[PDB]
Parts: sequence; C-alpha cells; structure tokens
Amino acid sequence: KVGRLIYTAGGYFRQSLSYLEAYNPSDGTWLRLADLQVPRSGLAGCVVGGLLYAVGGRNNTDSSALDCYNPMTNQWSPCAPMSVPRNRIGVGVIDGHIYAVGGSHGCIHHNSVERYEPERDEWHLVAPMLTRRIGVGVAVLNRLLYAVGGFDGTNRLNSAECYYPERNEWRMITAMNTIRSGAGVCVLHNCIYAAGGYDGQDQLNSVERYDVETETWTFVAPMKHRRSALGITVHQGRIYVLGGYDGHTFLDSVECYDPDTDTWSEVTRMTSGRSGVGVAVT
Ligand SMILES: CCN1CCN(CCC(=O)Nc2ccc(S(=O)(=O)N(CC(N)=O)c3ccc(N(CC(N)=O)S(=O)(=O)c4ccc(OC)cc4)c4ccccc34)cc2)CC1
Repeated sequence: KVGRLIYTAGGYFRQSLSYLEAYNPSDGTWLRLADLQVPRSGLAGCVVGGLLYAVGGRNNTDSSALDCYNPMTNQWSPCAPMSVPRNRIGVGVIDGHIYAVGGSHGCIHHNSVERYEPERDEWHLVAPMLTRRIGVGVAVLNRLLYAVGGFDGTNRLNSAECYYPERNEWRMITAMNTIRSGAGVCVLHNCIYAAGGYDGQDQLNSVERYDVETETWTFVAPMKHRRSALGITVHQGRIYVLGGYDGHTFLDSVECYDPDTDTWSEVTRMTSGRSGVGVAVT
C-alpha cells in the first residue's frame, strides 16, 4: 500500500496552477493526480475524513471556493463556498471542522473567520480576530486555533492570537521574535513552528517554535533556503516545507526538519518550482 502521502494543490509560477501532486517519503516518488478544475494559488490545504480540501486562493479572481478531492476516486468535487473570497487564507481543523482565517478580497483585509461543517456542507462565521491578517499561518493545538503573523493591510505582523472554540473568543499571545507574513505554521510535538516568511524587506530562513506553557518563542535550526509563500506539513514527526519564493526565483526544493537532531535536510524536489501551494497529509 501507499499509506499517507504529502499532497500539494495549486501554486504559482508565471501563472496560477492546477497541479495536484503527491509525494511518498517512503518512496522518494511523486504522483500526478487530477488537476484542479480552476487553477489557484495562495490557497490552503487540509484533510478531513480522508478527503483533501482546497480552500480559497486566487485565479489569475480572488476565490471563495471550497473543493474536495477524494483520493479513492481521484476526483474533485465543489463544496459550499465561503461567505467571502479569501486570498492568502490560513486554515485549521478542529473536530472535523475547517476554520478559514483571514485572507484578502482585493483590498479588503479580513479579520473575519468562518467554520465549515462537512456533515452539512455549510459555512458559519465565528468570532472575528482582533487583527486583520492575510498571509497568516494557522495551527491547531489542544483544540485551540492559533493565528500567527501575516499582513493587516498596513503592517507586516509579528503578533499572534489564539481562538477559543468553547468560548468563541480570541486572545492575543506572545509575539514572535520576527515579523513574518507568508510563513509556514504547523504543530510538531506539542509545539507551534513558524518557518520562513517575509519580514517586510527579506524572505526569511529563520525558524522559531512557540512553547505554550513557557509562552516564549525560541529560534531553532534555520532552513537552507530563504522562502515565503511556502507549503508546510507534518509527516511522521518531521516538518516538510515545499517550494515558495526566495525573493528572486520560485523554489522546487523540499526541506525536511528533524526535531530530534534540529537539522534541515533537502529530501527531494518538486517536478517544478512553485509557490502559494496548499499542502496536506493523508
Ligand atoms: C505586480 C508587479 N509585480 C512585481 C514583482 N513581482 C515579482 C515576481 C513574482 O511573481 N513574485 C510572486 C511571489 C509569490 C507569489 S504567490 O503565488 O505565492 N502569491 C499570490 C497570491 N495568491 O496572492 C502570494 C504573494 C505574496 C504573499 N505574501 C503576503 C503579502 N502581503 O505580500 S508574502 O509575505 O509571502 C511576500 C511578500 C513580498 C514578496 O516579495 C515581493 C514575496 C512574498 C503570499 C502569501 C501567501 C500566499 C501567497 C502569497 C506570486 C508572485 C511580480 C509582480
């Protein structure tokens, strides 16, 4: 069997893409899957019940689209769209529900947040963030959604806030050491990781993880390639970053961070360089 792959949807390189490819870290092999009905970039990926969802993005135009991919049918299926278009959206999953955080619709910078129930194919607004954030990293940890960095329309941000589903409220948390938009955010071993991003003048290769109990952000081993608008995911206790923009070119490099050795390896290259891809694991 081919159990658990890293899926990449959409992206940008000279134009919005429709590519859907999968990577087998047991293999080193790539798989070409069904193209997206509409090419998109700046979207987010997540998994719920073994289906892969592609949320938001822009087609070259800002998308409110939610689309479902079934790995067993290799087929894409449209879902109820969001209430608003959300370019540079962040996404997280709590109890089988997809939270769409922030993003832009043209020049509107959203601080709003909606929740999608796959059981009912319905979207509902939840409490809005304290800060408008596009290009925001999103991570779920102890059933709490975290919104990290991004751009509020005026300032690139280093702040972070925390949404509480049971109370339906947001609370700021400790700010990061660096301003980061278009960063990869994920959760590896009870910690939130924030890799790369763009600090307003440079693409970053730095990496800080947040310890919730100590409330502090500490830097860790940096990546080899500066990159923003990167895909990120966690597979078997390791972080994977995919593609992105380094300020000049569109990367195809996929680096793998080992927490037990605090080291970034290059483990493969995408079939072509791209940025703004959605990434998930199933
Ligand atoms: C128009 C005139 N020019 C001038 C220069 N050009 C340079 C050549 C070029 O094409 N770069 C390029 C790079 C990337 C894409 S993208 O697909 O990933 N993408 C598209 C999307 N869906 O919006 C996105 C763009 C910007 C983002 N950022 C958040 C933010 N507020 O900018 S960011 O922090 O990471 C950033 C900031 C400054 C940077 O340096 C300028 C580069 C990154 C995105 C964040 C998340 C997801 C997609 C993003 C697309 C194009 C091109 C065109």
